[PDB]
Amino acid sequence: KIEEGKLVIWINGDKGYNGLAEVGKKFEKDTGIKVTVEHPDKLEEKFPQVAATGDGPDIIFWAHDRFGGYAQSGLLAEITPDKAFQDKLYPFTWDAVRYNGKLIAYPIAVEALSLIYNKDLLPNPPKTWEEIPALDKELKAKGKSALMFNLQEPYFTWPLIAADGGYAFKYENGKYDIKDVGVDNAGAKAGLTFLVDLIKNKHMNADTDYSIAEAAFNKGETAMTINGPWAWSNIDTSKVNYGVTVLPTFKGQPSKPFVGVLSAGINAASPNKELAKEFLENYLLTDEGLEAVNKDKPLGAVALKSYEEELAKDPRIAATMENAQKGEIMPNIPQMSAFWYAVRTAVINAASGRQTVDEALAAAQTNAAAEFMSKINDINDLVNATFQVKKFFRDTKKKFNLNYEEIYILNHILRSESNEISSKEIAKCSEFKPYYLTKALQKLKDLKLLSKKRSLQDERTVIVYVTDTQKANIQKLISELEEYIKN
Amino acid sequence: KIEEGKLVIWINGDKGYNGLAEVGKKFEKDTGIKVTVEHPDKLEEKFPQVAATGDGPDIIFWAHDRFGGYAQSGLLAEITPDKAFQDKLYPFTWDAVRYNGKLIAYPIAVEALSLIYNKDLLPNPPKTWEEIPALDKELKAKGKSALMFNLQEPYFTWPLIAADGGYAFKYENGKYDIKDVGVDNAGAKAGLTFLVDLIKNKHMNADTDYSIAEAAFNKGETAMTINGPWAWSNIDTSKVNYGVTVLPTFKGQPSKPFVGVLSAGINAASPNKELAKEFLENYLLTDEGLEAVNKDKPLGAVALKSYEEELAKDPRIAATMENAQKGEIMPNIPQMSAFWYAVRTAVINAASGRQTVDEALAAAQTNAAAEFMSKINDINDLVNATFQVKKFFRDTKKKFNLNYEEIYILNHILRSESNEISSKEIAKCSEFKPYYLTKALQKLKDLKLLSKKRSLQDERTVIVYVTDTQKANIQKLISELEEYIKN
Ligand SMILES: OC[C@H]1O[C@H](O)[C@H](O)[C@@H](O)[C@@H]1O
Ligand SMILES: OC[C@H]1O[C@H](O)[C@H](O)[C@@H](O)[C@@H]1O
Ligand SMILES: OC[C@H]1O[C@H](O)[C@H](O)[C@@H](O)[C@@H]1O
Ligand SMILES: OC[C@H]1O[C@H](O)[C@H](O)[C@@H](O)[C@@H]1O
Repeated sequence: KIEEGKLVIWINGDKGYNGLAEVGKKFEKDTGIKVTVEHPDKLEEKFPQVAATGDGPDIIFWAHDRFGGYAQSGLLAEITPDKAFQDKLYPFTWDAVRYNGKLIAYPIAVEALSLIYNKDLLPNPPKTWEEIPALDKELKAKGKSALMFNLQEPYFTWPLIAADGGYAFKYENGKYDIKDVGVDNAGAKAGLTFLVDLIKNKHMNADTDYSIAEAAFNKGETAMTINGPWAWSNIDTSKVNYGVTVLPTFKGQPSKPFVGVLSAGINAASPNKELAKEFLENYLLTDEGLEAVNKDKPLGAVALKSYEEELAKDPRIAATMENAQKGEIMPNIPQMSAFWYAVRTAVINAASGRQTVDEALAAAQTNAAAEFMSKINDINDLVNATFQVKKFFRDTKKKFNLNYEEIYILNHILRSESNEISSKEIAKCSEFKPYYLTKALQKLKDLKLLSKKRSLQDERTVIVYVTDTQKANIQKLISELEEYIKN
Repeated sequence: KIEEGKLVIWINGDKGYNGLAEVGKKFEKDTGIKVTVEHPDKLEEKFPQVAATGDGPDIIFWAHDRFGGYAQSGLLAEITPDKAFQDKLYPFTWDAVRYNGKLIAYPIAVEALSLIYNKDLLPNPPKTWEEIPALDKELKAKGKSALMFNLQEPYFTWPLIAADGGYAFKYENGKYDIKDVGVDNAGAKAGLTFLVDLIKNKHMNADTDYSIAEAAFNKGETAMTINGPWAWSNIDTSKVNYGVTVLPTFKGQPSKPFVGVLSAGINAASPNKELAKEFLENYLLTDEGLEAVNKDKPLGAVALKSYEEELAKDPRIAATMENAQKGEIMPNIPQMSAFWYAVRTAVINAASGRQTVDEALAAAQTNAAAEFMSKINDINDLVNATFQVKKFFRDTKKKFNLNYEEIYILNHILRSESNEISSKEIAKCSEFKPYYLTKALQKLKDLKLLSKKRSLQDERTVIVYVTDTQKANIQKLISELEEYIKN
């Protein structure tokens, strides 16, 4: 029940929701339809839950990295702006909101973690991470602290782990090899071990967090923090003489902050799509609209060309956009949430002292690439799960005589970047039986949708190939038999 | 990973955590083991999440109403204080922390919403709710507001809905009929409709909240608020001439504030149980310990007899304890969280204006009497689930040849209040096959743990009976084969 006739927006708490609300009112003024902004807590996780139910906001705002998995689940409506309109925005921002050839959300503003310091407490910010353990005892001297940033969310500690070779999922020919996870490499271990030690040497504690670090900096207690545009508002009225700049380099390399494109996705459930499209296209993505929000909180380097040729003047923005370039754009693929988790754990677990970086990261690597996030804790959850499963198949037995192994495959395929997979992949993943695996690939082959599958080269591992129109029919079928459980 | 050798406590933010921390230090002094208190935000919901994972605090503090569902899930350790000790506390407080014959948490202090007003702005508090819409325009006159209390959490608006016949789950022969939900009755509709209108007539707005109302009162802007002992601290330094008293009566009946027993449950996962038990029994539940915290924030009518014979002197306490009596003790049963939800929704939805009390409550009644569970949304969740299941059995095939149907039963039994169940129960619940159901009961019977099962009276709906030592072995087995799915 999304309730027609109005817009409900979900935007994160550290952002211009009051500003966006202004946009929403100008809309109501002209349109006549009301818009109400809300900043649920943890809307990124809450969205897929309530949105799977067919409820939730009409529009959800968040970094483009979550939208891949949303669109995947079917939570997001496909946006179809004409070419003229797309021209008002930077080609690379649409790219971030493009998933499997479709545009899933509107890009709003580019975000990158900048380095912010207190010029009255250090008119000269260090340009490296190694020349800091020292700068801490010098400022720890006059009763202060060198650095203080959020150590709870891996979005902040990633730049350091990334800098020297840490990476999400290897990238190459336009695709991401979700199997190739770079978080347990030398470069990754390096930056983390450093962060770990910065703590061991009482320079900063494992429990620092956004709230803590933000005050600590705005109240002069710390010489510098690590944050983005949205945080400038507070520092502004906290009227401190601060500067935004390049993230210190590690082992010589710059910090590679994952970059996020704050985008607005329209709920697939929503019954107000034409309205949301009109709000975002005609109202929000206009100079007024964007500045309206920028006033409340900094959007950073907006995606809207026109207005960005104003924000660009600002050295803060140019600083953001500089850090941006040095970092990589966040993948929008579904396996991202799994990535963020693996990392969150690893960091917290090793900064605390429960694990040695090696451990934290070896587990982290495994977790980041695991195909499944196990949702079963109690045997009651087991029973719960078993009941659900058992029910599912029995209901689809007649029509769709698709057994588990089969369903598993079609799914593994649909959630795949590649149009060609090997019996090895599908075998390593899923404790399957060579007997059923093969019988299953066959079972689907015999069906005009599994597309060709054919003897490996090396042999003993048949390659599974799926067309483009093939992968289109596997989708239409899943969406079809997915009605038997989606409720 | 709970980390042995220390205590981590989770207590709600509006309470004596600094005071509790003092207790924790006296402990560390004598013991040598450290204790760190923390007030996560929304620990009541966050606990079951992180605690299901096998992580979380060693000790969790909260109103006894949540503990039923915690113990249910298996999150809570069973506390076994000797009789002599139990004598130091009021028999009724142990009753609140007793679930299915076991003691799940230590009772700490009784809590009830009192009525607090500003004597300098009204030395005479109204004694009814009807004689208030008026008292608002008289104080709204000299630039003030009559009432201002939290309208977001249904814990505050319940007293009014309860007063005239609103009730959670009907109670009678010592049991709660979770099917009999009294929130859509006449008495319920009445009090809500009143609250609704108090807003319509611009006496108070639908968005008031703890924060807002608390300042509004402490800053003299409002003549009275609705709150409990923990809020007296702020009003104290806010040095206002306030008084704590009886909640105005509605339609003639007193306000029935759900009463909560702040209890301390020990995490079932925790590896420090003997220590937590020692902390709570030997340190926290002593006169010093309790007053240490009472200083920080008022506990209200403590459960510890000795110290309560001091607090009882205070007219505030006697006011609390008076309101308490007029209200009912909150049920500790699992269906409580579902209750709190249904109500939260209904209230907010109808106070806002989105729904007419009728609607809000009819939905609320339905919701309060529902069950909830990870239902699987995506076929990817299906695959996810199937993989988990399939794996589980294969791992327990050798050691524990317990098939699904069997596991299902032992679980249904363990999560049962009764020590006797009928083939009907286990049959209606679980689309089971009469063939397997029976074969399964048999399979377990043949095992020395399913206890007796024997021909019904009525039909051949065989009655399943489990000892007391029987239900103890079914538990030890589940905990045993439950290691195969831990994460
Ligand atoms: O906590 C990390 C998050 O911080 C802010 O919300 C950023 O806008 C968002 O892109 C990022 O994902
Ligand atoms: O640090 C973890 C977080 O980083 C960024 O905020 C991502 O946008 C978000 O998805 C993730 O949870
Ligand atoms: O908001 C409701 C809560 O208020 C206070 O924290 C009470 O101590 C607690 O018993 C209750 O659950
Ligand atoms: O209003 C809802 C809340 O009411 C009381 O405070 C309960 O103790 C708490 O568990 C519940 O969530």
